[PDB]
Amino acid sequence: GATGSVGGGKGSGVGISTGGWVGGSYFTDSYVITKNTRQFLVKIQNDHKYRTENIIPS
Amino acid sequence: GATGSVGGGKGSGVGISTGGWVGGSYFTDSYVITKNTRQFLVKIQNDHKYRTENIIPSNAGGKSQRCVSTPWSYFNFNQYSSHFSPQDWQRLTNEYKRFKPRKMHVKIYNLQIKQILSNGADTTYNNDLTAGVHIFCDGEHAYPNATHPWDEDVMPELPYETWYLFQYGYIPVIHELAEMEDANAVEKAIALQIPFFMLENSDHEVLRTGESTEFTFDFDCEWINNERAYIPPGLMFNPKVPTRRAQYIRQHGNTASSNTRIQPYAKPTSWMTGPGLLSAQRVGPAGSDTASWMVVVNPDGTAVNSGMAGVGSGFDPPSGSLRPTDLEYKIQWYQTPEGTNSDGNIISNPPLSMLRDQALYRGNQTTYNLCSDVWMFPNQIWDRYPITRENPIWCKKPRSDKNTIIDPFDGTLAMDHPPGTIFIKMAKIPVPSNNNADSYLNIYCTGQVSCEIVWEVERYATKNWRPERRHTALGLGIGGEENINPTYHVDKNGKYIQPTTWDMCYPIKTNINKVL
Amino acid sequence: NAGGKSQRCVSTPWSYFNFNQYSSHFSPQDWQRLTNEYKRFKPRKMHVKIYNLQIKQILSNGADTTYNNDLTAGVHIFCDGEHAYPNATHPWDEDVMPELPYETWYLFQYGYIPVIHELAEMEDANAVEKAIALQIPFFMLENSDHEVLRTGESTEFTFDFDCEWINNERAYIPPGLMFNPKVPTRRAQYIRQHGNTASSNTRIQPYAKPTSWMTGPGLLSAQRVGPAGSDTASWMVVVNPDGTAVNSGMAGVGSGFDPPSGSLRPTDLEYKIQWYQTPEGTNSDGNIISNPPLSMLRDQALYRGNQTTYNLCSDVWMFPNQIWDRYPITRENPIWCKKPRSDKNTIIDPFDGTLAMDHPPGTIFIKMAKIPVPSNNNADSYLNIYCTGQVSCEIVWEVER
Amino acid sequence: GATGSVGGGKGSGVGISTGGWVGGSYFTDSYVITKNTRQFLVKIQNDHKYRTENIIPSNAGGKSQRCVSTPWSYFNFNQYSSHFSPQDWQRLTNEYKRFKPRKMHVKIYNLQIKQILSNGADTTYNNDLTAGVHIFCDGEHAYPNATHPWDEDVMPELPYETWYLFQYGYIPVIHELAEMEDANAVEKAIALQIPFFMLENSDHEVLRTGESTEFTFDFDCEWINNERAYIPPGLMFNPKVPTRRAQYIRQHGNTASSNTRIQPYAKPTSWMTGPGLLSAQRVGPAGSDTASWMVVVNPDGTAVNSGMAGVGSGFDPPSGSLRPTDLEYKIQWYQTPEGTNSDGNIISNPPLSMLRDQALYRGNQTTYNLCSDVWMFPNQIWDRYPITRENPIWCKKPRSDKNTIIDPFDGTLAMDHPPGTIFIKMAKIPVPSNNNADSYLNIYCTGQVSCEIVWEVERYATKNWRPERRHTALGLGIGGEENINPTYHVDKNGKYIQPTTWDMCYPIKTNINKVL
Repeated sequence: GATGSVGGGKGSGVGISTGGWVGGSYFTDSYVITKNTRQFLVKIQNDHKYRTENIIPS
Repeated sequence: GATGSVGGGKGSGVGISTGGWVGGSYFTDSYVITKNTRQFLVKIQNDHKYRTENIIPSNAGGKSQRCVSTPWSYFNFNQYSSHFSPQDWQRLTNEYKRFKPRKMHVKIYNLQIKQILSNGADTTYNNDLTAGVHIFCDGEHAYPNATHPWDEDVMPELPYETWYLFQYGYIPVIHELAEMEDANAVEKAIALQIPFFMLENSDHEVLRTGESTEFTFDFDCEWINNERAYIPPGLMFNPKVPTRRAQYIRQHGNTASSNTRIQPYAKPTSWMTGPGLLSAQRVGPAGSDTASWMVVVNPDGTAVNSGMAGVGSGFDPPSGSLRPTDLEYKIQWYQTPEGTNSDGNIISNPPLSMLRDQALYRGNQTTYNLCSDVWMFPNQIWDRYPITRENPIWCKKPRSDKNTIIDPFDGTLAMDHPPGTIFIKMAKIPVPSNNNADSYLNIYCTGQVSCEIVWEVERYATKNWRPERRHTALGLGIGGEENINPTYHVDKNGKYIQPTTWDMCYPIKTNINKVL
Repeated sequence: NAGGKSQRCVSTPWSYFNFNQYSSHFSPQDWQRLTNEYKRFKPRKMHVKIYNLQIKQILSNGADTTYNNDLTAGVHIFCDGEHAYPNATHPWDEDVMPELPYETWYLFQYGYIPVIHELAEMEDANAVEKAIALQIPFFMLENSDHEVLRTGESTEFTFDFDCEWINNERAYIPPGLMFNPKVPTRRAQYIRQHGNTASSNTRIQPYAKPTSWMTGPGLLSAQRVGPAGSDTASWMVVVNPDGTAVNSGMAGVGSGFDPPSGSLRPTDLEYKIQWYQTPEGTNSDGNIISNPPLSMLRDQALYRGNQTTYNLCSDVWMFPNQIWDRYPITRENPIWCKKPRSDKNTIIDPFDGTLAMDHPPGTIFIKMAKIPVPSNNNADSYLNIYCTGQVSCEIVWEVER
Repeated sequence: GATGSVGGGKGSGVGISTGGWVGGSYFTDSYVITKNTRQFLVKIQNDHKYRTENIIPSNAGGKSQRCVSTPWSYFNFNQYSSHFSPQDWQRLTNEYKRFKPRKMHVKIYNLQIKQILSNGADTTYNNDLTAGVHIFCDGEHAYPNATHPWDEDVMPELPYETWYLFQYGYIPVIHELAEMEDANAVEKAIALQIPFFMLENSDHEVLRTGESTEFTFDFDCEWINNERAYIPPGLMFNPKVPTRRAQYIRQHGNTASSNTRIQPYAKPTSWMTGPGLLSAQRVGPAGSDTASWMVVVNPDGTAVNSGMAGVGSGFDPPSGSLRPTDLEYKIQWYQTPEGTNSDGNIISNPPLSMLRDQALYRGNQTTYNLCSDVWMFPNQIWDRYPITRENPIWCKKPRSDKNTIIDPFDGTLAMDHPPGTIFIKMAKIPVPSNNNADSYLNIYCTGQVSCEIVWEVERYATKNWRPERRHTALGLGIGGEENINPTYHVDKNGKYIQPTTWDMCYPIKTNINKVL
């Protein structure tokens, strides 16, 4: 941020973060920039397999 | 330290520390440096969500602020006891006639995020090495301010106490408007305009355990004056020198009209008493907001029937540089959060500076009567409130078009941009839930925070022949469990003994004389 | 059980290392070779390294106890080289660096005496005791900078001794015996007339030659007082600022001064330095009593002629032309002592044989990071952890054959 | 002064001043400078001749010193109140842990010799423009010393008081020898050896009214320590740490022999009580020389029947760093020359430093008994006598072959060469007399004397958390003719109010703590 300094090293590791939160918008005449960060969750889908099935209707 | 060598490598990692403990003060003629390190704890606030709720008041008739509560926590450095030991504060107020903060450096480092595992009654803790902590400084004051003077949970006075950050929150609305009685169009328009602030709307830094961050701030500040006046500005003249001025006395019933030369000891002054409001008196129960003078904003819609003790903020101390008539007009606080019922409270006293306890008296042509309200008037001269080590340092000065002289009556330095508040939050770590819900990993963060203030100081020189008042340990008291322990010491239970009087807190504008 | 004699201390969360003793730095082999082959030695430089650190969390599941590494936990390490704080160590203290290298060292808590407690007792209302109390200093080690180490970090310390020599040589004769018994002397003596012995003026005998060199100082007179539990020493060094009629049974008010004897021959076992070899030593089992080295500068006496016999005068104060030797030190003696800061002092020759210096090696203070855990109720609860590491001490000793 | 310009010419003359008034102090970190100017008066002493006479004693049995009195006068700068205001002394003892004198500069200037004309009851004064004044500094101490510590007529404490120099004189003999009872050969040999000193035996400078003189001196001094000990050296250890040491208790009648480990709170010390002599008691009437301990020199000839109270000098304070048992062992003085009968006297008190009031107790194997005489012994450690602003600064250390540690018990700095005394005398102006006689012109000299001391100082730094004792004006008293006037101030008659207690004089070794 303003006059901020991160003391994490340049080397990657388990205890080093790979980035930081970005957010907010910036308006000019010619362009607008939107910045958005989300925390996502990925879990196991479909029991690790491909299946071809008919969707049951109502 | 002296001839010390650390054998940790330059590369960052899980097993490398990101800094070391700093502590102590350093005194020079031009500046003083205070170094302070604390161990802090950050935990999950507000169940990871933003909420807007009314604060429930006490048994008193309901007076409620509506706040937005956030998942975020913040650091609050604003107080002198946090940056100065009682030793260092004594030396500051004895040896220097003025001081101000110059630059500030904050470092957050040696961070640990641990998962909280509940097996049962027993609780276990495991490092989450990949968990991040979100740290953000608002230097432009783009969000509402986190801190308010005289607030609790400020950086611990003693360096070995843990700091447990408070949840961040702000008041979006005037709640008497948010109540929305029946259908009122202006209250509807106030409500549709209520702002909402998420800290996620900006960029912040995410730190894992091997990372650290630093912050720097430059104060642009007016001086805090430590000198006292031994006479009023009305007394500076020579009583043996005659004056050219004449006075006229209107004829009373038993006293004839007369025109005479002013007495050499009676010489008139051009310098007015400072402003202050002595008139009003406190109202209502303790639970409700109660102050003699109530500052309100009513946009529309009300007949002001509300028992407006809660509608306004309340203004105290009202008195300024006037001598407080009652204890109600005095700044008083508690030394510890457990302070209650005039136990542990410290009441401010007159510094015995002649710019401080002031009055106007209005001649009714028989006697003199005290006129309570002294408004701002030309040629007024006064001194700022004498501040002890327990006072807050600064206040956020609100953005506005117009303002009068800025001299907060609690003694804080009011500025457009104070040091920006550092907001800290742990990463919000979801865990899968088969049922639809939001469940999160239960974690907490501990780290070290170091604050380094550079204070600009100036020594005094006097032509006074006689010795002057100084702060001494002999004005301190004894307390404890066995009642053998002096102030600012610890007892057999580890309890820190607290100053029981306002003098034990070593106020300014006591020791050092100035010639007007 | 003795009548209450109590010091008031400040106890700290900190621990310290104590290197002060010879058995810690010398094997019995190395000590033997030192004292056989060298006439003097002194410490020259000291190097300490703290490394291979492990912080482990202590987990109580139940009767069983498990240990897990905390990889991000730091340990706080601080050296006080300027002696800005009170000293951690005192000579002859226990829990010094283990004599044998394979024994674990378990650091003791640091603490200091802020007050004279007979003053801190504050009987009734006394103004001077009130003034003493308001002046009691308080020291936190957190008031300074210290280094924080995680498990992959290490630290090092260096110290240069400026020391006087420790002399290993003995005297085979007193300084009073150095002359030739067959050479006549020019000196004459006069004997006052006794009742049955006439006045006479005669030449001094060639074997009787007089000496210019005095017995060293020492205090033989006083005797120990009171029960074992109370502080008891023949000679009691006290400081009374004001306020007391000194009724206190001052055995506890003062520190007590022993050995008092200096280079005088101890009259009683009470005047001898004795210690125990192990912390389990009790009741004259495992105790070692110091003996005369059989050096002629060591067991000394004055006798005062009453013109019939000679009587031993117990107190020999400091006097010109006194000559003596320092207390003979074994491998179990402490090496140095902190010499207290003061305006004025006499000759510094501690009677226990330690080297007293303005700045000894600074004490290294060690503490684990204080790791809080959240508590829903308001309290202070901390993570239960401990640190193990390796500490290496390297002394360079200057010797002379 | 500030942007000031003197229009007096560079050439010296009757109408040109040889200097200007200097005053005030200047504080830095490394040094302090004191500047003092006084107006002095020199008049004719001893009728222009050297005389050797016995001093007449009081109603007490005759005890008499034989002195040589001289026509000369001298300046005496030795005291702190002369160079420091009460303000400056307070600041010195609060802000600095040690100080010593560094260099000294004296200037004698603006001299006026006036003839005293007696017409009758009226007395007139006329300038003698050609009259000289003789000024001499003895820097090598070739003559006997003029000054002795605690002497009166030292440079006035307040700068506006006139200084009236005292006649110089010295003791050539021990007078009990000079008495020469009957015929004694050794007393005859002592008498034939009595030295005689004229100041005229050396070179001195002669000044007329347009002349001035300057003197410089460099102190080589040990420090004066302002710090205090909060514990004895016997208490520095940890009461919870066990000790290896064992003790043996001899069997008493009802107490069996035992050999046990020393208690962790009982740990023995290697550090001895400082020396002092408590035994002796004062003797005889007040008029005679009376001290508990009497230092004499008897070369021969006497059976010492003389009531030797007068033969010796007397040694006090005898006590050193031992706690004084009686008031007889305490240093006490009077603030003014008019002080009498415990009115205006200040008695020294314990500084409450733990290196100061000390004792030995000797176990008799039942109780402890105080042994009065503590001689010099190895491993003794103590502090110097705490000095107030009224103490003399230095003492002349006598030339001798051998000496022990130099620690004068009054706190003065004893040195081989102190600042040399400046002797001043007017020219001896004869007038013709027809009858044979010696008649002289009656004249007196007034001038300005300025003394500038550079003091080397050092500030303190502490790790102590708590506030420390400081000297404050609130420890001062009120006095005067109307009893409304504080200490170190003047009353309506111009009388300067004096400290009535030893604390009001601000001793050292009180405020600043040191860790042993």
